[PDB]
Amino acid sequence: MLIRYKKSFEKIAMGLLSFMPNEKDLKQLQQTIKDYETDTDRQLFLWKEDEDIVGAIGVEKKDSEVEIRHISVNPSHRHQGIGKQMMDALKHLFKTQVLVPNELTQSFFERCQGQQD
Ligand SMILES: CC(C)(COP(=O)(O)OP(=O)(O)OC[C@H]1O[C@@H](n2cnc3c(N)ncnc32)[C@H](O)[C@@H]1OP(=O)(O)O)[C@@H](O)C(=O)NCCC(=O)NCCS
Ligand code: NA
Repeated sequence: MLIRYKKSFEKIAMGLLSFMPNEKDLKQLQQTIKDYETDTDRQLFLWKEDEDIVGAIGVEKKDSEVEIRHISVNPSHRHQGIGKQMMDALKHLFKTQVLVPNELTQSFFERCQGQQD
């Protein structure tokens, strides 16, 4: 299930975001979360599997498009389709807009975009 980010989950959200190649230290991560909390165009979501929070997906709303800026799955919960599940849910949630990657999420985005349903 795709849930909205909440401050209760700041620790785990920072845990998951750290697996992104552009997030290399605690200060960078703290700034990213602050940016998600305070910029209205930037929205962070988390993925729940039963109780455990194991995925994070972060976007920027940009008129007709929604740009995926961060995507991460807890290493232990990878290779189970969660990463795609998250993007698919986000496509459903932002159905009025065009979902697009930035340079950092392009490769996994295209991999998923190339699949059959
Ligand atoms: C990308 C990521 C979110 C995928 O999570 P996942 O839950 O394993 O995704 P899915 O199960 O839907 O798909 C897994 C497949 O995606 C592909 N894939 C994984 N990482 C990829 C990447 N960086 N670029 C392109 N394709 C990728 C692989 O083919 C993989 O197949 P395998 O499981 O047989 O090796 C995860 O690897 C991750 O958290 N990476 C660290 C953060 C990151 O680099 N994000 C940017 C992605 S461009
Ligand atoms: Na925000």
